[PDB]
Amino acid sequence: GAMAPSYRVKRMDIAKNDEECVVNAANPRGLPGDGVCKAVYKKWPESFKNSATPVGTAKTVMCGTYPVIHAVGPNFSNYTESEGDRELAAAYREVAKEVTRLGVNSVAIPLLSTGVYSGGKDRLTQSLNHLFTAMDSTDADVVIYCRDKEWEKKISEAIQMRT
Ligand SMILES: CC1=NN(c2ccccc2)C(=O)C1
Ligand SMILES: [Cl-]
Ligand SMILES: [Cl-]
Repeated sequence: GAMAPSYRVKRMDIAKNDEECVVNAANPRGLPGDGVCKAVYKKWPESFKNSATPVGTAKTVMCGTYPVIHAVGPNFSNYTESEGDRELAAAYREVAKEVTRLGVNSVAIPLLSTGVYSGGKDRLTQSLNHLFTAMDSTDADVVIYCRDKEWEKKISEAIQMRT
């Protein structure tokens, strides 16, 4: 574990992370996809060998020795708010089991089911709170990646408000 496990947020491409593993915002089919998934595909394409996995699950594939945890959040265009909420919580719980299993001291993570899978709604608080519920029991350093200046500020405020 990390000596003093922490949460941090950075506004930059998760493909440039400084952590021991990365969480992909994957599609269920293991396709290159869009947004974070496409950035992950360019940096670690070898990790998309047999990465297909159902909604609400995570599947780790090694790129060399670097673990890529493919986490499948729901696309809120297809799910009810209720069922989508359940699957989004579940995907983060599966990320926490994989981070623990791998024995990493740090993990790079995006906010699942924001952007293209958001169903046109602001889900920063919903996705971040499910991330916290899953990762709070882990002792890895968690570095949350985002691309929007206002989301960076709101994620930073949410981390500090619990400290
Ligand atoms: C920046 C981001 N804005 N959003 C977003 C999406 C729909 C409505 C409002 C906000 C994201 O998912 C990431
Ligand atoms: Cl960047
Ligand atoms: Cl963002």
